Amino acid sequence: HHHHHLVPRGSNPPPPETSNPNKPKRQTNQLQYLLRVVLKTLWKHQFAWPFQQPVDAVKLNLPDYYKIIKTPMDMGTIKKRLENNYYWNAQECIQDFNTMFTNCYIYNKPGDDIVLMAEALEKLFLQKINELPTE
Ligand SMILES: COc1ccc(Br)cc1S(=O)(=O)Nc1cc2c(cc1O)NC(=O)C(C)(C)O2
Repeated sequence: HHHHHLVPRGSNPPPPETSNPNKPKRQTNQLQYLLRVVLKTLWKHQFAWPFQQPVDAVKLNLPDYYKIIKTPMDMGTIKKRLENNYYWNAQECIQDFNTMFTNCYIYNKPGDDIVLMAEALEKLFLQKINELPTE
């Protein structure tokens, strides 16, 4: 038999939403800080690049990635959500960052370059979180 299962192919899943008209949203001091300070400082960091977009498992030849990671998250998505005022409070945005970092620690092994990157970005994240406005 001449069906060799070379098709259909893999794909990336649809990315997380960055808009949702029926989701409750607010602008708050803490969320403005999360954009202007937290996100924009991490974004410009030389370790940000693996985290600036939804994981392209096809390009990166990581065919197990979405088998293991069922709650993907990335800073491109977070940036767009903040630009679009998607969040109700700071907790929802912080949880997105925590998901991103946790995914990295699940998927990879301690000492991998990508884990060293996430650790540095997380350290910076936590330092900036400690100066969140308390008004
Ligand atoms: C061999 O690919 C590497 C090696 C080191 C680094 Br740093 C980055 C790459 S890659 O970007 O070409 N592939 C790659 C990217 C990864 C990961 C593993 C990779 O091989 N692990 C991850 O958690 C995500 C998806 C965020 O980033």
